[PDB]
Amino acid sequence: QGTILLDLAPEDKEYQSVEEEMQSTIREHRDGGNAGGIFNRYNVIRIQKVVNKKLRERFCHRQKEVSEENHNHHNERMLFHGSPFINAIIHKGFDERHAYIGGMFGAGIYFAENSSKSNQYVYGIGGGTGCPTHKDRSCYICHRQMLFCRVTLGKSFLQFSTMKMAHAPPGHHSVIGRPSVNGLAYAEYVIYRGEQAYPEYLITYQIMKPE
Ligand SMILES: O=C(CCc1nc2ccccc2c(=O)[nH]1)Nc1ccc(-c2nnc(-c3ccccc3)o2)cc1
Ligand SMILES: [Zn+2]
Repeated sequence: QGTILLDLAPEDKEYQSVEEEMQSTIREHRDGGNAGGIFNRYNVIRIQKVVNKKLRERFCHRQKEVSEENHNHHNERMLFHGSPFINAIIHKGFDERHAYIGGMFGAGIYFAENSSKSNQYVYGIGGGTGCPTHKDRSCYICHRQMLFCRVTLGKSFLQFSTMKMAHAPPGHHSVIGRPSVNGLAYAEYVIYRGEQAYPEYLITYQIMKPE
């Protein structure tokens, strides 16, 4: 078999937990919404738990390698990811060959702890041309998708400034861009190996027009 998508009932704590994590990390972006659209609340249409035997094996297999190199601590973490490649990701997993080379920290796979940051990328860099059907970045109609993943960070190379890497720095397994006055408002997590992230949950949703 391949990937199985398990519907989480909205009355379930698991579903409830994901949503609150998603709804609760919304924030104002210095962009003004141009990228991800104006809203301060989402409408969750549904959340499905991605199940894939092979994807799990590679992630887990990679998980203990990082542990070997990080004092038996893989330092896992739940983070959001958004891009126009979600449907491929939940079937084939994260593949760094499709990593974003224009990234702040190099050709890696980017995650955020603020659902609103990943939302800016759902339709492409800087929001691209908005939704496929209406070509609107702030569309309140079309259904969007972002992931809430398990991310194996291992030993993270902490950095403030832009520095494009192809791979994690020696002895490290990830890069954490930290907030800087003339820099990042908020932190972003980067990995250079796809199998160090599992696309746990697939959230289908809509941003909501203000009140
Ligand atoms: O990470 C990015 C850039 C967009 C992005 N940037 C951020 C920057 C700071 C904080 C959070 C984010 C973020 O959520 N997304 N894009 C991206 C695009 C595709 C991938 C990908 N991984 N596997 C595939 C794949 C696999 C099989 C077939 C086709 C594609 O694509 C990974 C990352
Ligand atoms: Zn639309």
